[PDB]
Amino acid sequence: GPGSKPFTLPILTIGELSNSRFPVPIDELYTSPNEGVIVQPQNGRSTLDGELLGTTQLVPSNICALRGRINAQVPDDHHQWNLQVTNTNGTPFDPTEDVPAPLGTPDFLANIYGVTSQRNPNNTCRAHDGVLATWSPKFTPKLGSVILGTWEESDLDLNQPTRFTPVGLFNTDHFDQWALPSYSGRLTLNMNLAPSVSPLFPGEQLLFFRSHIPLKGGTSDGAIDCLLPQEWIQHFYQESAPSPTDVALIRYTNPDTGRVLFEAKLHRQGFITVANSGSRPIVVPPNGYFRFDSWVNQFYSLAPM
Ligand SMILES: C[C@H](CCC(=O)NCCS(=O)(=O)O)[C@H]1CC[C@H]2[C@@H]3[C@H](O)C[C@@H]4C[C@H](O)CC[C@]4(C)[C@H]3CC[C@]12C
Repeated sequence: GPGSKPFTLPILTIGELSNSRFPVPIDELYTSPNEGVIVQPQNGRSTLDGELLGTTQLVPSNICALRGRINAQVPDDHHQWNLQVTNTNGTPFDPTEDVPAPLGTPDFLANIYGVTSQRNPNNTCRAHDGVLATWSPKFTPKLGSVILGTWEESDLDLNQPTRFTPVGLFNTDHFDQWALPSYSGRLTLNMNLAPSVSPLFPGEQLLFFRSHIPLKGGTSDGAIDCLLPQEWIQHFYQESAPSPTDVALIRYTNPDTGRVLFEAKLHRQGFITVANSGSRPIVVPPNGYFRFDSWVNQFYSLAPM
């Protein structure tokens, strides 16, 4: 009946899923206590009924991308360029909109390696590799501007359409996947944030969809953990199915036999918990996927993984 459209998950195996916090495929499922850290990502956030939260948007190639025009080079460091940002879909950025930053803006501290490209009205073009430092005092996307750094010191034009394509980490300096940038810079609080998430029942931990992103030099697992894959967010946005309780019970199922491997709790706020203790990667059957079973409550006791 009206108000009771059945909730569903898309039929997608792990090799058919994308990270919602960096534009790469999912590599594995992962669980960890993250004891003492506040888990509050702003990309990859949606309710189960299809309301996108934080800085989350639908287009996979706009995750961690920037668009705008360069108004000036920094006089005393010609490696630095001031980018006046627009939205990644091309529309002007309205700082009065009730979001933390332009949709798709990176949600973690890092030196992000990527490429800055331009095309002029006469179709002359240029591109140069470089670094987006999301920890810099000049990373102020909510105010409309960020700094780009490049090895190139001359061949970028002012007042021409510009895009930043992210590739990975440049190095590990300042890298912390759970530390949010200060979107308006020094001494100013972030606004309109999606809330932090945590397990709320003893014996449970968050379950993440993990990718190991590229690193240009150094030592790191490159781990970026998202709460929901991008395809699930895209599915819920189209379906708009109401949530009648706080938690959907989901089961990882092999479709050819019906055998169920393990179960988990999918919370209406858009994250997963499992009964497990300790940090561990999981291996799933390549042909399996999560399926909706029933609606339960916050206090339902799961079978341990
Ligand atoms: C402009 C960026 C942030 C600088 C910053 O805010 N520093 C802090 C100033 S304060 O002490 O807080 O006042 C810096 C951080 C990393 C820098 C880059 C990296 O060091 C790698 C590259 C090094 C090359 O010598 C120049 C280009 C190269 C690509 C740099 C350009 C400028 C970057 C991108």
